[PDB]
Amino acid sequence: MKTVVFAYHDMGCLGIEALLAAGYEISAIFTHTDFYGSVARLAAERGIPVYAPDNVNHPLWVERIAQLSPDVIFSFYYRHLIYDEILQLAPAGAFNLHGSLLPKYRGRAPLNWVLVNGETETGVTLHRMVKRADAGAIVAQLRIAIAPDDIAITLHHKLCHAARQLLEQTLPAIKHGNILEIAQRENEATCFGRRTPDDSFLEWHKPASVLHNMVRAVADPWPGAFSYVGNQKFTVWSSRVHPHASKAQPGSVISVAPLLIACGDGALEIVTGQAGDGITMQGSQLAQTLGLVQGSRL
Ligand SMILES: Nc1nc(=O)c2c([nH]1)NC[C@@H](CNc1ccc(C(=O)N[C@@H](CCC(=O)O)C(=O)O)cc1)N2C=O
Ligand SMILES: O=c1ccn([C@@H]2O[C@H](COP(=O)(O)O)[C@@H](O)[C@H]2O)c(=O)[nH]1
Repeated sequence: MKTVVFAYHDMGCLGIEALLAAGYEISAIFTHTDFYGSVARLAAERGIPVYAPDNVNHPLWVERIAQLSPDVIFSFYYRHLIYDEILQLAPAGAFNLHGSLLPKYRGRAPLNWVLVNGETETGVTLHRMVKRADAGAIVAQLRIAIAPDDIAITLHHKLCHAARQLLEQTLPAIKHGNILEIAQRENEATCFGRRTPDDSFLEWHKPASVLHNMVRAVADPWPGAFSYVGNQKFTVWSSRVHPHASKAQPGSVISVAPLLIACGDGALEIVTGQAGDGITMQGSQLAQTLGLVQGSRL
């Protein structure tokens, strides 16, 4: 079974590895220009031609892919929609690996959004690729738990592990044409967009648990959840929830050692953070750096 693969980052690398282990012949990999593994370096080491056009949806790339005669196409965290002109070239179709429990969390950054939203489970889905992103029939799915202390990077690794398992289990079935698919239930679908560093703003009126989830969702090496002291941005890199009710106004500094901020329900301890583009520091030092005192209002 011959394939053309669209791949990026760690999911891209493990998808390529899984295909090679399952005995697929990879004729070409399409990727993007740049902590993640490099699909291009993997392709190069494996002797596979690799290409990173900004937009693969060009007549000449369509023609080129056609000339490679793929049986099947895979996408493993390729970022750009691939037009029907390309997808229809492969007689056995096209499959994508998405990092959520479709039909929930279609779209961008499902790793981060499930954390933002306080989910206790997520998963990986392999589905047929169709014109609408993340919307085609499901062929395999694997559910995993999100632990209360998971952060983006730790959940990322768990999703990668799950993807490897799912692919190892499923790729042989595709190769042999055993491949039941079930349509997604559109009434159950949810979809999320690209996140910017700004979508990680901490709003202190929210429950401490919700703010904690935001901190986890974009913890290092993601860009971090943030607030301000006047013109001074600061990032909360790690936190802990103090569930006890405070009579303090949301955003009030309850204490500076440890740095504890009243929320809409409970309080949030800022365990580590940074002021602006300065270095990471413990919360008590951050408090001093920012000029906060007990009773300061954020
Ligand atoms: N045909 C096809 N189907 C897919 O499911 C699929 C591909 N291609 N290619 C790789 C990838 C692309 N996934 C996505 C996911 C979301 C958007 C999206 O919502 N785009 C918005 C907003 C701008 C943006 O985020 O790019 C839009 O209005 O198009 C696009 C592509 N993908 C499966 O992962
Ligand atoms: O919750 C998120 C998820 C991603 N990004 C940004 O989205 C881009 C895509 O990230 P990759 O998807 O991590 O490249 C990067 O600039 C990344 O920092 C955020 O700001 N917040």
